[PDB]
Amino acid sequence: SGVEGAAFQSRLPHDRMTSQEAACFPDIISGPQQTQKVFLFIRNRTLQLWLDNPKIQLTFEATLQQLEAPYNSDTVLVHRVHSYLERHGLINFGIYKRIKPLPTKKTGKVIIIGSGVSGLAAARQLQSFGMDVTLLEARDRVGGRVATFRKGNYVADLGAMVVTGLGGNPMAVVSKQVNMELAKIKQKCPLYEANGQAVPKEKDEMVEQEFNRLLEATSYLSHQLDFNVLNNKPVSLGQALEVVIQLQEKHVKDEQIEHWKKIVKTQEELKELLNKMVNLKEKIKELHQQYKEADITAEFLVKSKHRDLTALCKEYDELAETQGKLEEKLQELEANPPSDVYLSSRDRQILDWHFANLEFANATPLSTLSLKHWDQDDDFEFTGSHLTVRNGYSCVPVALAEGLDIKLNTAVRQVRYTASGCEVIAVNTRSTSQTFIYKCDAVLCTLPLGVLKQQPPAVQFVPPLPEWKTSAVQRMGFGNLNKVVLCFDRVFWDPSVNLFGHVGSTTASRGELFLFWNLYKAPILLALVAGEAAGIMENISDDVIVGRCLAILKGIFGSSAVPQPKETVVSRWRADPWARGSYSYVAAGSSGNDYDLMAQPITPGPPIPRLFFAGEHTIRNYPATVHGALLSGLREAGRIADQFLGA
Ligand SMILES: [C]C1=C([C])[C]=C2C(=[C]1)N([C][C]([O])[C]([O])[C]([O])[C]OP([O])(=O)OP([O])(=O)O[C][C]1O[C](N3[C]=NC4=C3N=[C]N=C4[N])[C]([O])[C]1[O])C1=NC(=O)[N]C(=O)C1=N2[C]([C][C]=O)C1=C(O[C]C2=[C]C(F)=N[C]=[C]2)C(F)=[C]C(F)=[C]1
Repeated sequence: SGVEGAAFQSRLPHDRMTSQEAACFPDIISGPQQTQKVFLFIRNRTLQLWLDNPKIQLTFEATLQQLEAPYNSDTVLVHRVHSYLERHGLINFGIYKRIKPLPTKKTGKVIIIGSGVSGLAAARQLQSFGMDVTLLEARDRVGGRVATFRKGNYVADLGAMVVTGLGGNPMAVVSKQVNMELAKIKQKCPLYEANGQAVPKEKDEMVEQEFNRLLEATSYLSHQLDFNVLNNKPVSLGQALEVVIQLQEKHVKDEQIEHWKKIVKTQEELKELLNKMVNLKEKIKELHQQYKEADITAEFLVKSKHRDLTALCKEYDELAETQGKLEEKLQELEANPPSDVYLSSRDRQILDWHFANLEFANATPLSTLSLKHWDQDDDFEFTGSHLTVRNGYSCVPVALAEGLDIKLNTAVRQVRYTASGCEVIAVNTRSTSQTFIYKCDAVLCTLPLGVLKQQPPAVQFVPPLPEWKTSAVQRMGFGNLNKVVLCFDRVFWDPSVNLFGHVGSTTASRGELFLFWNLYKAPILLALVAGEAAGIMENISDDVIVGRCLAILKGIFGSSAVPQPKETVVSRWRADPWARGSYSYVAAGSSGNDYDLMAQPITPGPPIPRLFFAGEHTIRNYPATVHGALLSGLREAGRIADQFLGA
């Protein structure tokens, strides 16, 4: 349906109130059921009005005007609902034409550290709410881990790059607002072995299905058998994977042993049977000789010796009957061995390609992921096909930057917060002698987890953060992932495929240049560096790693088909001091609960909160994504406005 779709698109149950709404509307949950049903229709229709046209502000007045009778009659309730939705960023979020110009007199000073999607999203909210917002950003550009390279006619994303499904995705709104050109990804992804030979279809399918089987087995191990702690240590996904492969190898070795035992036993029966047939041939040779040597007892001696000869001959024909039914069992046993090994060497390399794919998705070696919780956010996937941004994902944060007070090249070094307000201290990255002091009522920290983990610290907190926050920082994973961008003057790959895989020769390096990505109709190739390779490869110069790319591609398509690239780019997210990695992951011994701890604001001791946190690492249900960063910015804007302007 139409207004039900709007609730789904807002990640809300269309037919019941959330706990959050129950808190804000206690008179509804405790009141008659009929009024609760009225509430839900107001909410859904208001969201639809916004979502049908997110390019302009949806005001209370326009909501009231577009509600049909009787709903346009309960003005107070309509306003309450509109107000709630607006405060939580469910309407009037992103970038839109304001009908009511911004209030000229402000209320509260908020410093936002970082101009990534989370910082920008919060800034636009807080500015809409009438506050004085200033973003301090260390880079010379906005977007943070959204980073688009442009040179000549080439455009390519170095950070985030995919919109996952649009159904339920707040980025769907931003797409309409900003005019992102989205393009569906074709799912076919051919694999090539390290010699450049294509992986045959059967091997591709066999290994992939086994990969799915192994992984489902780890999840059974974890969530049915409660095999989550071992020798006082939390189990990692990599560990469980090694265990389930070891058991398959054991099983293969068993069926091989059973089969060899059947072989040996049949050989032993043949040896025995032949020895017995031998002695019966000798016995018949003796009777056949005493049969030609032949009175009345003699005329009866021949009858008896023929009865004896042909009875031994019946014994012998029956034993050669068993001889045949046995060496017929032997022949098909030698012709039907069970698998010699679990995984051929080539099979293993291909399986390591799928593991690399998973290390790409989580940005970290599998041996670091929590077995129990690494995919705790699975249940929140959006519906619809994934897409890429043909005009470059930076268009989103660049559009969000319009009109904001943003100080670039301004690196926060220290954050002071007391019960009387806050001070943020920063240096000019082009002249680190120049120092700045920003007084404010509240600080929103969107510093990446990688920056928070940095030892010695990049940013100093005064007073230091509480143990519950720092130890959550300590526990959480922050992974890495890098790209080689290859710009050519001609397209030599299969234009109808967006993806193809290079199977690494060894397990340790399975993530090196394992995936080649294709951007729609454009002579660009992205090669991914995942897993253990991602951090190590940062120590390789651009020219050498490009050379390794070209060697792979020449192996796949032919040495003369691959020209020299016109432009190249290489991400080094770990070494980037403003990222110190790519995005969080649930490390073994962490859990979704640590993301909630990350989101919790700090209050100086006996009082009201001063220091707030947003960023992809603060949102339990959508971590490590652009939309999660966005949603987290909206969440904190709501929390801060609730604090400083009232619920
Ligand atoms: C890095 C990365 C990469 C490479 C990739 C990716 C990613 C990443 N992602 C994630 C995102 O991006 C995130 O989440 C966000 O971004 C976050 O945001 P925030 O939170 O806000 O943060 P930032 O941005 O960083 O911001 C912050 C700020 O701050 C600043 N600073 C620092 N320090 C300082 C400062 N200031 C001052 N002071 C001081 N001291 C900085 O600078 C900044 O600004 C993502 N996501 C999404 O959604 N998408 C995508 O795409 C992504 N990605 C990826 C990975 C994985 O896999 C993904 C994917 O894939 C896809 C692809 C890509 C490529 F490239 N190629 C191919 C393919 C998927 F599929 C999915 C997902 F989800 C993800």
